[PDB]
Amino acid sequence: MIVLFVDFDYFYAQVEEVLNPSLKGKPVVVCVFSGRFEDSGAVATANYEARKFGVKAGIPIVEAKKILPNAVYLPMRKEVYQQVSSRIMNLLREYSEKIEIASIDEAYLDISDKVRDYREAYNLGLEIKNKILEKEKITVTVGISKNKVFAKIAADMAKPNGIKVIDDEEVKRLIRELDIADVPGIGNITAEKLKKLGINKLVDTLSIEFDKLKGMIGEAKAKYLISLARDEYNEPIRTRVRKSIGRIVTMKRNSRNLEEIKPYLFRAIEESYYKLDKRIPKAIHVVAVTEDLDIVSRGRTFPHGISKETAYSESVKLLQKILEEDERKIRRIGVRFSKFI
DNA sequence: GGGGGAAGGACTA
DNA sequence: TCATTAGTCCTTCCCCC
Ligand SMILES: Nc1ncnc2c1ncn2[C@H]1CC[C@@H](COP(=O)(O)OP(=O)(O)O)O1
Ligand SMILES: [Ca+2]
Ligand SMILES: [Mg+2]
Repeated sequence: MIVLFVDFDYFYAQVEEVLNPSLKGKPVVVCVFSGRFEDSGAVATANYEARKFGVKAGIPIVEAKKILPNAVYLPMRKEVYQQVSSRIMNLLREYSEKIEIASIDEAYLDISDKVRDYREAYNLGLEIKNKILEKEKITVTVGISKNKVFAKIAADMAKPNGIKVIDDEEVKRLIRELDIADVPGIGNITAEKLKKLGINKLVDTLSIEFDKLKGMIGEAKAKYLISLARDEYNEPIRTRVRKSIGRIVTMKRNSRNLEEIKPYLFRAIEESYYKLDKRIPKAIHVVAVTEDLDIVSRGRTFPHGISKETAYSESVKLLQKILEEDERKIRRIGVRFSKFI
């Protein structure tokens, strides 16, 4: 198999630069303003001029401003980025029928039936990068390899505005030399448990007793890492179908007062229903982020679709369960709908 | 023993 | 007054066959 992965560069910030070219070359920070206080919220993404200085996805907006007080700070306009993304995803459909849209700015294309080798794969990558630049003036990074994982790693290595092929020989080299924390699916918690076992490279999972690996990181992650290390990882590119749709908002102030929480919960339901657009969910979950930042949730599955009115009444009973079973104050509240008919 | 659900846990972008 | 938003797959605990 030959997989070609496309990863749009610093996407939300790049879209803002396309819509306002005077922003080019300047640090641009796209933020999720929570409304609690002046600049409360976090950075969704920043362009590379901003990242060079440490301003990146995830940090508090107030911290970003301490580092780059004069950067351009813009509020996230998700619908705009989603419309631009949808147009780019339609351009990709022309290069393969087998495409897995992984997120708003990533797609995997199985081009095995389209090219004969990596030289042709690389040329198709350039064609794709050019097509997207021509139509939308958006740069992207292409990663190419024998499976999804390494195609993604190739993109991580080459972004931004790059293209890279990780051939069979390099895959073998990476299995020996790539820091295992850089393998997709291995976050800080798993990376720490692996460091602690002396596992710093994929190759190392082949010499540890399987049960010892599994006991520390779980059966699925152990089998995953071992299959990559044996160069036997096989996961097909498959059309993705959304399995859940939801909305979670931040409250002005923390609370565990039902009447004070309701308006936020109801606004989350209204927005979620708008997003469902014709999809009819059989399940609803109320999700709360507590003051200390833990996530708590309660849900219910019905034998039939949930009308908006049933969503309103059931969300209140589920929120009560959360309040009745957890004594902490709530910071963010929302709903998630799933099990579509 | 293990299918299936609810809720938490990690991780991703 | 640091700490968003959204979605996916896995683990754990429990009921149940
Ligand atoms: N921490 C985050 N919170 C919210 N959105 C995020 C976060 N991290 C990434 N994203 C979203 C926003 C832009 C979209 C793609 O990200 P971007 O292209 O900037 O990532 P990268 O440069 O790593 O490719 O993913
Ligand atoms: Ca990207
Ligand atoms: Mg990592």
